[PDB]
Formats: sequence, structure tokens, C-alpha cells
Amino acid sequence: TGLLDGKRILVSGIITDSSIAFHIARVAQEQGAQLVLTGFDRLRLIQRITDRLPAKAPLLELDVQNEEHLASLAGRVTEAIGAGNKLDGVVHSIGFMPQTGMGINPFFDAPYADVSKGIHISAYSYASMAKALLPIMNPGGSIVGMDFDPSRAMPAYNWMTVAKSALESVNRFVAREAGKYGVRSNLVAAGPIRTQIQLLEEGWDQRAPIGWNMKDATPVAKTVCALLSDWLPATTGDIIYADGGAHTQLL
Amino acid sequence: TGLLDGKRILVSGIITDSSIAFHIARVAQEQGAQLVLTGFDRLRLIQRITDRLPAKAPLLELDVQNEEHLASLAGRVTEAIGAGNKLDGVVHSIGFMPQTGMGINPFFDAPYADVSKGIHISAYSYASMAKALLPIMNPGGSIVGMDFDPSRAMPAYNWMTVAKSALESVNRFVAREAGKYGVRSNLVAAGPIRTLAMSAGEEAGAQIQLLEEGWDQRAPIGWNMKDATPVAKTVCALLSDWLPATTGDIIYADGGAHTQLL
Amino acid sequence: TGLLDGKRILVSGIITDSSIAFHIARVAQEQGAQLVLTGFDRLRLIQRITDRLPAKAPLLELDVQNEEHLASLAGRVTEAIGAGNKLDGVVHSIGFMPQTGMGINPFFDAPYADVSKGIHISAYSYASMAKALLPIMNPGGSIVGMDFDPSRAMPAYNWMTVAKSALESVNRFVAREAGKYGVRSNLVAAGPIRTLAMSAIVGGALGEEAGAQIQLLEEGWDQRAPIGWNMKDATPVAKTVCALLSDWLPATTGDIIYADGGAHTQLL
Amino acid sequence: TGLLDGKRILVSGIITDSSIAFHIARVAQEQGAQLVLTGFDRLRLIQRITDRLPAKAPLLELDVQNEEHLASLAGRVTEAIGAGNKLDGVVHSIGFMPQTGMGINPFFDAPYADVSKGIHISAYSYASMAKALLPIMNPGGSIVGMDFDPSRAMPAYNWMTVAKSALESVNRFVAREAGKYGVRSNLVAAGPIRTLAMSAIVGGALGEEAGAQIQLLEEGWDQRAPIGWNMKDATPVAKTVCALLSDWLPATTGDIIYADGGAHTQLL
Ligand SMILES: NC(=O)c1ccc[n+]([C@@H]2O[C@H](COP(=O)([O-])OP(=O)(O)OC[C@H]3O[C@@H](n4cnc5c(N)ncnc54)[C@H](O)[C@@H]3O)[C@@H](O)[C@H]2O)c1
Ligand SMILES: NC(=O)c1ccc[n+]([C@@H]2O[C@H](COP(=O)([O-])OP(=O)(O)OC[C@H]3O[C@@H](n4cnc5c(N)ncnc54)[C@H](O)[C@@H]3O)[C@@H](O)[C@H]2O)c1
Ligand SMILES: NC(=O)c1ccc[n+]([C@@H]2O[C@H](COP(=O)([O-])OP(=O)(O)OC[C@H]3O[C@@H](n4cnc5c(N)ncnc54)[C@H](O)[C@@H]3O)[C@@H](O)[C@H]2O)c1
Ligand SMILES: NC(=O)c1ccc[n+]([C@@H]2O[C@H](COP(=O)([O-])OP(=O)(O)OC[C@H]3O[C@@H](n4cnc5c(N)ncnc54)[C@H](O)[C@@H]3O)[C@@H](O)[C@H]2O)c1
Ligand SMILES: Cc1csc([C@](C)(O)c2n[nH]/c(=N/C(=O)Cc3c(F)cccc3F)s2)n1
Repeated sequence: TGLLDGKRILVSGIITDSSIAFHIARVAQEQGAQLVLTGFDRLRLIQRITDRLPAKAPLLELDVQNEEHLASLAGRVTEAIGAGNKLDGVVHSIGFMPQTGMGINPFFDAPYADVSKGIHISAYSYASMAKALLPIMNPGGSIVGMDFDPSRAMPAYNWMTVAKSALESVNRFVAREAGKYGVRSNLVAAGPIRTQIQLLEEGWDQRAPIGWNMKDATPVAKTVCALLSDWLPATTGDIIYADGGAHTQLL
Repeated sequence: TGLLDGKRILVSGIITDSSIAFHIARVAQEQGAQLVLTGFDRLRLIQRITDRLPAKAPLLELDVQNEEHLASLAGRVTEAIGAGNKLDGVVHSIGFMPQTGMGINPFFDAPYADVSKGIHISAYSYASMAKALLPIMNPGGSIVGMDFDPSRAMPAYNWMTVAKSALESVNRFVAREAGKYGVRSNLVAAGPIRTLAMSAGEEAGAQIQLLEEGWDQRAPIGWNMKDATPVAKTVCALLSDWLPATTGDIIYADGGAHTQLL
Repeated sequence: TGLLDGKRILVSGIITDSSIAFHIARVAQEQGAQLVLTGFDRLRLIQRITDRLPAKAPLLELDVQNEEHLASLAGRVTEAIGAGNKLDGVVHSIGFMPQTGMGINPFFDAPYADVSKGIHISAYSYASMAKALLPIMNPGGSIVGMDFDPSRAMPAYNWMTVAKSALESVNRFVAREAGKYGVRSNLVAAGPIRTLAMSAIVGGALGEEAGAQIQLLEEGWDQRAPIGWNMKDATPVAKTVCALLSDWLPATTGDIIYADGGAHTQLL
Repeated sequence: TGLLDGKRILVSGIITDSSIAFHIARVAQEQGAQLVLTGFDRLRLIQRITDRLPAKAPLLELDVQNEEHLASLAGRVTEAIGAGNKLDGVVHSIGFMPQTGMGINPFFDAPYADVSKGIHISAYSYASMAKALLPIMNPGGSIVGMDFDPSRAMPAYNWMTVAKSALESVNRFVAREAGKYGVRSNLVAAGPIRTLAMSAIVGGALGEEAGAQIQLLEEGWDQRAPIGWNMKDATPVAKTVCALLSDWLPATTGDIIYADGGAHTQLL
């Protein structure tokens, strides 16, 4: 008798068993949700990985930069869940920024084509996914995406931080559209998960009043399932921080 | 089978059956929680209201301005839940600001005696409750307070808004103390709710009506000010195990109004 | 003697005499700044307009999507201002989102080619300008870009709101780079100003539904603002940008100054 | 010809010549301002200190907790500046939390009697001053208060952080009331400044641990700040206050300007 019993939920973003979306999927199933999964590029590898979930679930291909993939998605989901059935939840757990805009490469050296690809995949796609899927979502449903707090600049993350700032703004507009379908849209801002950079991750655990385990994706997956559930029915266009409370503390 | 099965939860601030705390209590019990209730001043009448709840729960007296009430609280809760047992949740649903600091009385005309009392009860008491009860709380536990978004000023609410701003800062420090016990501390920022207080000058009501109509239109999923259940349910989410990495934070149960400009 | 007496300040984004940049340039000049102006595309149209400023200034061509314009910008500015001289201020007053991303067009119907162009021009370009010009900036210098508060969603602004969220994040990163030169970086978040594009939307050009939305946004701004807001008057915004170009906010960087009548601090 | 030429400005909160208010007063006087000062308790020590300002100014007594001092303030200021004259600027640089609420003491051990005193002095008194002074303020006038960013919890500051949170909210209401007079109300959020009480804690007055926490805070501030942060130097903060009292930020009210080297805009 689980949190998400009899809910139909789409989960994107699994590439490995340490992917945040793997753990979102694992916990959702453990809570009685029936899943449809989406994957990008290495679909052979991803079938392998999704087999490790506790229950079978169909795996659809979705490259968020492919307009055909997006145009046909609602139909393909409906064939996999069965006509007359609709989704109750959608999980966006997709993000990418080329190495020129993330890492040791100076901020000013990122060419715009790279930044733009990163923003397409990491931010614009959240609207793309909601566009495709809202027509096949039931009232009371929920769309959740994955955020990393971009309110302050930080070393290394650079243009990925910019892209997450874009995502948060995207999420607010998607909530206006989702509202029309009685559907909620929110992001979970997670702490750093091991799916300058080490000094940033070590600072997290000390700021977090309850600590932060960067090797454990479960507290993040649980928070996403909270948002997929009926238990936060008045929250939309918002961000829930699953970060051990680190963003609430200066030192 | 319930969201809060076998959890022991203290719930303060029930005065009428339209109190937000009444509805947190009702939903908590529907979800298998075993409750201890606290009440201020009007305890006989408060029993006459809590009788209407789904299950029996002990009612203790607690005036958060009374130092003895606070010093004796851990003990009286421990007598009510049985020695060797500790609370898994605490709900602060306590707020007050005298007429001088809220309504049609000019902002500048509220005396500090009134403002200080308002802040004591509405903000400082969150720290008081956490002090008294953290020693009798289980790891994985959760303290939750009730907030009204004070990020932007608004007509009428005046010094009450100032007090909620204080509360949000208190919440972040209470989170530091609660962390030591593996306990979380969060606030739910509710949209406006028609309790007996809100259902009570002339231009004051008009600005409050404008505030509330504005809330529902801004809220992408709408806002029913007559329905406390969405707020209660959000408080139960936080009392549950499903938000275990969130502390010193604010969850908005406001229909998403605060995320929209128009 | 004036607020910016002796400062050399590059000001971009003049297209008409209702441009926010026109007013920034005017006020800067009234306060003793020596300007270099940059313009996009219609340079002869812009020359006619810049002739209406209190003083003359060199006008250079800068299309922020042109990588060669950017590569040559510092060399060309040095020519204009005299070799051995450097800039003390740079104003980015450049923004653009195609009508597919901003207006009556539904949020979900904006194709990514159009969004990406608008982000290149409205957000990324702030980093581009900083990259090109920081090498010719003096310590205690100031880069100011224009912003429109994207903290909460709103009708019509749509993907321009998203581009301003990006811009806020870019400014925080530009501040880190600018810090190495002793140069500060901030945005001025303005209230709605009746420039060319905003005049068009009100009055029907995109239909009565779009015209009504924006009129409700504007009227709501003035009433929320404790000192009121005059959408017809860019001077208070220009003065704010000049504040930030001066030496009077020397410890503010990576930040946003709101010149919006205080509207964003009030709910109703 | 200076920033505040001929403006009449009340400046509260001078105690020593390292006080933030002392530097605000000095800079305001350097920029041609005509001052009226207010002081608390040790009015003998304060007279001595204010005599070290560049120009003479009337010194009135003001204990913000005294209701008679507030009820008479307007009348006493008027007597000091001349009948038919009004104030253009008011500076609130008054803050206090007893050691039970700030320092090494556990957060939960602050009695409310001490917290309430700190909130009275540090937050409510921003409302009280504006109530007393707005009726003798000119349109285009400015009230400016002092803030320390309370958005995130931090060790030691405890209930003063809470007070600053209440101050920020108070400021947004004061803006509403001041707007009716054509007057702006803003707070300046400063980085840590080595004033009397701070220099003590770093010297070891409060012990090993308080000294080590404040030293960690200051170090981190300077590294987070892209332009750095010199805690010995109050001048950037004083300048920022003067910017706000001037006519150069005329569309900013109910707001917070950060004079913190940009530290609050960077995580690491
Ligand atoms: N790991 C962290 O520290 C952290 C922190 C905060 C937020 N997040 C976010 O969580 C989400 C998931 O990332 P993760 O840490 O689980 O890493 P991950 O590498 O497992 O997942 C990223 C996913 O994005 C997908 N993707 C990339 N390009 C795509 C395209 N063109 N079309 C469709 N999908 C595409 C990949 O297939 C991959 O499954 C991301 O949005 C990430 O930015 C991660
Ligand atoms: N109703 C709304 O619109 C709204 C919106 C957001 C947040 N809130 C907050 O939610 C909480 C609950 O308020 P409500 O709307 O349920 O109104 P309510 O009047 O039903 O409840 C307020 C409670 O505060 C208690 N209280 C007052 N003084 C006390 C003291 N000295 N000691 C202990 N308790 C004391 C009262 O007895 C009462 O039970 C408050 O903090 C309120 O500020 C209310
Ligand atoms: N008008 C408002 O209500 C308002 C409110 C807040 C902020 N802003 C911002 O102020 C800035 C100025 O806008 P405005 O209202 O003065 O309108 P405007 O049209 O006068 O300014 C836009 C300028 O951007 C320039 N531009 C467009 N593409 C360019 C390119 N590829 N390279 C270089 N320049 C290019 C245009 O030529 C024009 O000079 C923008 O950043 C805008 O987003 C405007
Ligand atoms: N690190 C810092 O020093 C720092 C950082 C940010 C903000 N601030 C703020 O700047 C302001 C000035 O503080 P400072 O560092 O110059 O300290 P300071 O001690 O130099 O000045 C504080 C002033 O508060 C006055 N005061 C206390 N109780 C009073 C009362 N009842 N009536 C009138 N005045 C009273 C004192 O007389 C004193 O002049 C305060 O609000 C402070 O919180 C300080
Ligand atoms: C924030 C803001 C408000 S007005 C503004 C700018 C710089 O003037 C604009 N940039 N891009 C703009 N784009 C549009 O208005 C979309 C649009 C057009 F670009 C052209 C015709 C109609 C139309 F609706 S307006 N930026």
C-alpha cells in the first residue's frame, strides 16, 4: 500500500544505475507506481540498466533535440500505457552542457553553439516535454524536473549554472500551462550527487544542518516521489530543495 | 495504511474547527498518527472542539508566553506518550498580532508592547517549542511551523508580516539545533485561509478581499481560501519520511501564487 | 562638475530616441562622461538619432552575434578614445526575442532556433561584451547591463523572461572575471518602459488580448510601486545606470539594482 | 559641487569614530550635506567624537526606546534647522543585540526580554524614526538604514540575524508610508566592518571560539567577494549610503543595496 499506488508515471534520464533518474524510478516502483521510461542515444545500454529496476517497464526512445521524437511521444506513450489511459506524473531528469561551458575551461571561452546546445537540453526541453505530455495527463498530475541551485555563481559549473537559472524560469511558465490541465509543475534542487569541485562538495555537508551524503541519491528520489504524490497538492511553479538544507546556511 | 503510521506528533494551535491546526490534526489522524494536542487559554472550549476529531488525543495546556508551561512541557508530553517514547513530529500553528499591528490601524501607530507580544507568540515561540521538545524527539523527526509569505509587503497584514519574516529567520537557526538530533525544521507558507479570524475597518476588508481574489487568479492551479485541506496535507508531507533532505526551508502551499506576477 | 566627469564610457543599444540607451547616454553626457557608442545594423539611422544627444560621440558597429565584430571591438574602441586610454564604463542595453517567444504566441510554440537567438543576444552577449572590453578597462570600472525582473512568471514576456533569468546568472559569472581587473558588474532591473516595441503591443499590434495583458501589467506596476512608476519616462532608469557607472557604489558587484519604483517589494 | 549639495540630512548612530554612522556623516559633509546628528546614552563621549567631523552639526538626544524623545524629535530637529526648512535625508545606523542573543551563547538560551530589546532597537526603531521624521521631510527625500544579510543562518549572529530579517520587512512597509511623502526607504546590507564590538571579538574578548568564527567569516567574505572585502574600511559602505541619499537612485524603494564586495552573489 504505497505512496504512488496505481499512478502512471513517465521517467526520463536513466543512462546508468547511479543516475538520479534510476533511483527516482526504483523508489516510484517500490511505492506502487507503474512506469514508462525514456532514454537517449545508448538505448542498448539503457535497456540493460532498466532491467535492474524491481519491475518491468517499457523503454521509449527520446532525444529532446529531435522534433520528430517529441511530436510522436504522446502517441507512443499512449500505445505503451494503453489507449484511454493517461499519465499522472512526468519526471524530467535530463541535463548536459559541453565541456567548454562546464569544468576547467574559462567562462568566457565557451562558444555560443555549445552553450545553446546545453540550454536546449538542460532547460528548453523541460517545456518541450510538458508540451508533448500535458495533453495525455490527468487532473491532479505532477511534472518534476531536476535543478542545481544557480542563485549564486560558483567555480566550474559556469554555463551549466546559467542553464539551470533558465530552467527555473522555464518551470514557472510550464506551471501556467500545466495549471490548465489541473497539473502541477515543480523542480527538486538537489545537492551534488556522485553519479574546486571537491571543495564545493565538501562544503555542502558542513553547511547542511543534517549533513549531505553525495554518494546517496535516495533522499533526492524520495523528494521527487513526494512531489509526484497527492501530498503536495497546492505547490506549483516552485522549487523544493533536497540539499540537506545547505542553501539555508552561510557557514 | 497511512502516511504517518505509528508516528507520535504534537499539534498546537487548535482553537476552532476551522483552525488550520484542526485540519492538520484531522489529516494526521486519518493517516495513522498518534497525536498530543496543545491549547491556549480557552481549554474547556478547545476540548469541545477536539472531540470532533477522528480519534482521541490528550490535550495539554501551553501558553508560549508562559515560562513554566514551556519548562514543564517535555515532561507532560512524556507522561502523555509514555516513558521510553519520544515524538517524531511537532507542529507550531501559533500566531497572534494585536489589533494595533494588524488591520486598518496605521502601521506607525502600533506600540512596541503590542509588536513585541506579536513577535514573541508568532516568531520567538518557534524557538521555544523547539527548545522544549527537541530533547524528546526521535531521529528522522520533523518540526513544522506555519508561515505567510512576507517577502513583499502587503496592505493590512502590517506587523504580522514583520513577525513572519522573523519566523523564517528563526526557522533557519532552529534547523541548526535540530540537525544535532537528526531532526528537520521547516515552514509551510500557506495562501490565505478563511478561519474565524479572517472571517472577521472598511478599507481593510476591501484590501484583504483584493489580496485573496488576486491570490486565486495568480495561482496557476487556483486557490480555495475556504479549503484548509491542501495546507494540512502539505504539513503532513513534511511530517512524513518523504522529504528527508529538506531542512531550515519553506514549502509553499499557496496554489503557486508567489511564483507568478500576474 | 558632474557625476561621471572624466569617465570614458561605451554605451550600446541605441536604436531610437526612445531606447533606454539613448537616455543613459544623454544623462551620462550631461554628467561629463565622454562616450563611445555602438550600434547594430542600421548605423545611418542610428547616427541621425545620436546627433540628437547633447554631445557628439564616435559610433562603432557592433552586432553581438558577429564574432569578428567582437574580436575587433577593443582595438576599434582604442582607436576612438586615443591609444594609452581605457574605458571606465560599459553599458549593455541590448535585448531581443523573436515574436515566437514574446507576445501572444503560446509559450510552447516557440521554436528553439528563435529562443536560442534571443538568448544569444539578450544573455550570452553580456559575457561576450565583457570578454572583448575588460582588457581595455581601468580599475574601479563598471559594466552595467539591463534587466527585467524574471523572478516570477508573467503573461506575454515568456521566453524573454527566461532570457533575463539567464542574464542574471551570466552577470554573476561576469562579476568574477571582472573582479580580476578591479571592474564591477551589475544589472539594473527596470520597470516597463514605453520603448518602440512596447508602444506597438499596447494599442493592438498583436491583438486586443495581448494589448490588454500588458496594460494590466503596467497599471499594476504603478500602483504596487510606493513612489509610483512612469512607463513614459526612462530618466529614472538612466540615472540609476549612471549611479552604477560612478564611484558611489564601489562595493557592489554581481548584483541587481532595481529601478522599478519599488514595485517588486510590494505584493499589492 | 558635491553629491549631497545643500541637502539637510539627519544621521543617527555615532558612538565612536569607527562607527559606520561616523563615516556616513563624514562623507555626507564632504559632499556638501548639512547635518543634524542624534546620539544615545553616552552623549558626552559622542559630543567629543562628532567634534572630529569636518563641520559643526547640532547634536540631539535620541534613545529610540524612549517615547518622549520620539514624540519631540520632529520639533527639536525643526528648531535646529530653522522654521520653514525640511529634511531631505535620514540615516538609521542603530543596532543592538544583548550578548544573550549574539555571540557564543546557544541560540535557545536567549531570553525573550533580551531578544525583544534587540528587535526594538535594531528593527522597530526604523519604523519609529520614519513616523517621527516623515512629517518634516521634503519630496524626493531618502531614509536609509543599515542591514547585514540575514537570508542564510550563520554562527554567532543568532538573534541579530533575526532582527535584521525583521528590519528588512519593516523597511518594505516604511516604503509604503514614505511614498505618500515622495520619500524613498532603503537598507544598505554591508559586509563585516571592524567597528568597536567586532574588533573586540577578533582580539579574543569573547574567547577562542567566537574569535575563530568571526575570523572564518571575514576570510571567506574576502574570497567570495569578486572585488574583495576590506573589513577595516567603512568608506565603501558610507559612499553607498550617500548614493542612496542622493538623487541618483530615484526609482528604488522598499529595497536592499548590497555593499558587500558582491560576496552574497557567489557560493565559493
Ligand atoms: N549529479 C548532481 O550532482 C546533480 C545535482 C543537481 C542536479 N542534477 C541534475 O539531475 C539531472 C540528471 O543528471 P544525473 O546527475 O542523474 O546525471 P546523468 O548523466 O545520469 O543523467 C543525465 C541524463 O540526461 C540525458 N540526456 C543528455 N542529452 C540528452 C538528449 N539530447 N535528449 C534526452 N536526454 C538527454 C542523458 O541521457 C542522461 O540520462 C540533470 O538535470 C542534472 O543536471 C544533478
Ligand atoms: N489563516 C490564514 O490566512 C493563514 C495563512 C498563512 C499562515 N497562517 C498561520 O497559521 C497559523 C494558524 O493560524 P490559523 O489561521 O489556523 O488561525 P487560528 O486563530 O485558528 O489559530 C491560531 C492559534 O494561535 C494560538 N495562540 C495564540 N496565542 C497563543 C499563545 N500565547 N500560546 C499558544 N498558542 C497561542 C491561538 O490560541 C490559536 O489556536 C498561524 O501561525 C497563522 O499566522 C494563517
Ligand atoms: N522597454 C522595457 O520595458 C524594458 C524593461 C526592462 C529592461 N529592458 C531592457 O533594456 C534593454 C534595452 O531595451 P529597450 O527597451 O531600450 O529597447 P530598444 O529596442 O531601444 O533596445 C534594444 C537594442 O538592442 C539592440 N540589438 C538587437 N539585436 C542586436 C545585436 N545582434 N547586436 C547588438 N545590438 C542588438 C537593438 O538594435 C537596440 O539598439 C534591453 O536589454 C531590454 O531587454 C527593457
Ligand atoms: N560588521 C558590522 O559592523 C555591520 C555590518 C552590517 C551592518 N551593520 C549595522 O550597521 C549599524 C551601525 O553599527 P556599527 O557597526 O557602526 O556599530 P556602532 O556600535 O558603531 O553603532 C551602533 C549604534 O547603535 C546605537 N544605539 C544602540 N541602542 C540605541 C538606542 N536605544 N537609541 C539610539 N541609538 C542606539 C549606539 O549608540 C551606536 O551608535 C547597525 O545597524 C549594525 O547592525 C554593522
Ligand atoms: C524586457 C523587454 C521589454 S521590451 C524589450 C526589448 C529589448 O525591446 C525587446 N526585445 N525583443 C523584443 N521582441 C518582441 O517584442 C517580439 C516582437 C518583435 F521582435 C517584432 C515585432 C513584434 C514582436 F512581438 S521587445 N525587452
